[PDB]
Amino acid sequence: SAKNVVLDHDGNLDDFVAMVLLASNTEKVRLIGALCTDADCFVENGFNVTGKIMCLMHNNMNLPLFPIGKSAATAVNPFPKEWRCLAKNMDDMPILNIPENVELWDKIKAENEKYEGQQLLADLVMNSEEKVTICVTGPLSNVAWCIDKYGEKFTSKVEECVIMGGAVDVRGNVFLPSTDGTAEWNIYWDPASAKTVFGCPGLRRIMFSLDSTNTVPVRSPYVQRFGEQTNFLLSILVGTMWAMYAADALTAAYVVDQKVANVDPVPIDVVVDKQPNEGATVRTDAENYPLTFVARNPEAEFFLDMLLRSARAC
Amino acid sequence: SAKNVVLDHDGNLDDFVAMVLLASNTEKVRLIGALCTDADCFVENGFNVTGKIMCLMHNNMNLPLFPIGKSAATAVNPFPKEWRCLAKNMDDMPILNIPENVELWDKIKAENEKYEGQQLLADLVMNSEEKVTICVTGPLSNVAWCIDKYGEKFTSKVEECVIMGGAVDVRGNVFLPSTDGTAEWNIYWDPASAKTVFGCPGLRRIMFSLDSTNTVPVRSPYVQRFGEQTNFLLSILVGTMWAMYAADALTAAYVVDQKVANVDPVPIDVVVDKQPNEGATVRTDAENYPLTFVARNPEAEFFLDMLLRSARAC
Ligand SMILES: Nc1nccc2c1ncn2[C@@H]1O[C@H](CO)[C@@H](O)[C@H]1O
Ligand SMILES: [Ca+2]
Ligand SMILES: [Ca+2]
Repeated sequence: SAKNVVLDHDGNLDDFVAMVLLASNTEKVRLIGALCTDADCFVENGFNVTGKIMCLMHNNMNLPLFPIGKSAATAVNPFPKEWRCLAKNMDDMPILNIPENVELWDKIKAENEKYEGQQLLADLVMNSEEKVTICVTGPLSNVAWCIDKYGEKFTSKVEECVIMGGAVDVRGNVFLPSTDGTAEWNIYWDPASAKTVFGCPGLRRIMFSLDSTNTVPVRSPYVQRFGEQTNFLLSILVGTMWAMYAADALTAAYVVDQKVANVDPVPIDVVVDKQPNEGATVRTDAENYPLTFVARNPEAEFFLDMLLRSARAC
Repeated sequence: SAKNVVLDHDGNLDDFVAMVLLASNTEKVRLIGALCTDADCFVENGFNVTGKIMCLMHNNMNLPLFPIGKSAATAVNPFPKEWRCLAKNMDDMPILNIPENVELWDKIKAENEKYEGQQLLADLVMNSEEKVTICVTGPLSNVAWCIDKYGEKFTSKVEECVIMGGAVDVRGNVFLPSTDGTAEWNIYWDPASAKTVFGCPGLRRIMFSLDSTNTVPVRSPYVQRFGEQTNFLLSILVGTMWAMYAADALTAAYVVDQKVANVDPVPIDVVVDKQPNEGATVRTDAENYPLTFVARNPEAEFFLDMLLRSARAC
């Protein structure tokens, strides 16, 4: 009885580890689509790696092909105009360039580049028979777009929106000359969109802010364990990426199984003014403000084992 | 018959690609040892990756084990601390952490740690029945040391030195506020040792400066071709290292087959004074100054095809 899931990411290492986690857990998750945003990665690269991972898996296990869209979303505050995306690097990974798999990608490529990510997310959620879980591991610009365009017609079709982003009771990670460091990148990239989502009633939001994601670090001894499963392509793929925080992986791990963490209802608002704390997710005492279920104290061992086992799907 | 060879590297990405070229070509090369310097890497990381690569190949293609030593050389001008981490990443790579290989490495790890790199190099060249070819892909600190300590007892046993470093008729790659950009990193790291090596009459030198290494770029299309050989452990290894220029690889290539490039005799001196051009390799007027054979116009295709084929050894 797998549930419909859509992955809304921005093509980074953990975004792809998160993709693998959703896709390899066929018993609990039916991945019906994915979209890429040109934030923490050049969309072109993020799009290609998404296709390459889907095909590698499609040809080795039970994984139906799904549509992949590039989002026309634009940044309000762009990521480090230096180093970020490793999507280009991954694009050259040998495990993702096996001829039979790239051949499939070349063949089904044209169909996908015809979609516009934002509209695709809307159509996958709204045309679905059963509800869909949106796993957002990049900015919230796309979920807000759908909300602003289709309102309740869109949200009522959402099972729940599992989000990686924010910093509630801990410091953020956006450290620029104009920021005080209380905000987190995914939110800071487009504060306005984040406000729309976090303030939209009728939408169940699971929030994986830095409060929870900072508790699951990437440690060498764990990563080395993938060397024990080199007979599985996914172990070579995941081990390699991590050899290079597991925020997005944790977020996707929850969609796979709730036991990853307990949630705590908190009224979340977003700072949109052009101040040092722009993009910070704060608490609001506004009367009956929609509550967001903030993830806390993640079962780290449960997650790490989930990932190790999942990398054995193929 | 194959020739004796020792690899003197500093554990960066192309140093390891070079090691794979040398070790895999058993018919031409008999790798009798390697040392790792704490230059463009943190020696301990480069140490282990060397052992992991050695053991992976030993258990999969009959590559005789050999001693690996840690050079005690210390920098004159340290490398950018942002580059020296590559070895760390490689140490966690799935393909280098297979159990049977790590078990072997862990058994022979202590003994190799007993060696001092420099002394090891001197002892391997001096105690060899046949002459030895030294492939230097990191600073020249170790060769300079052996020359100072044992003079001709050492250099007389050296078939030739194939070195990656310097910049003769082109600009260097060392750009700091206090430099003029004419020096290359391997020399800048330790100019004095470099001057000793280049000025030593009694030593045969093959120099792959930037003049030749800049003419052979390693592009994405090429790298992706290792995706056609994921059934070979080394193709996964090499293609992966790059996904994360190949000056060092060209140098090892020459050692495998000299058809890689033609050479030109040039009398090379090294600027050791703390000047804007410190570490620059310059032509000198000194009469009877020893000649160095500078690589010219390397054979691009030949090299690429050599590496692609060599990545199929196991
Ligand atoms: N980005 C970079 N620029 C210059 C040299 C670099 C480099 N990354 C690694 N190197 C090292 O420096 C030498 C070439 O200058 C090589 O031995 C190589 O291992
Ligand atoms: Ca992300
Ligand atoms: Ca090097």
